[PDB]
Amino acid sequence: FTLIELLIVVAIIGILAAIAIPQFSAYRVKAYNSAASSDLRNLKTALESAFADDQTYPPES
Repeated sequence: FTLIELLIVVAIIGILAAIAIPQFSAYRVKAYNSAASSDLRNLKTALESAFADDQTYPPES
């Protein structure tokens, strides 16, 4: 019933949200980009190792 309860609830949740939205938006972004980059790295380096691809190229081309 007191405005003190409302002030505290809006304060604590105000901090929780203000950090959560950017931190979590950029988290799902960096997870998309971590998995995306590592997909293009891990499968390509495996292809170059399995077929021994570097054999047909000069040192640091």
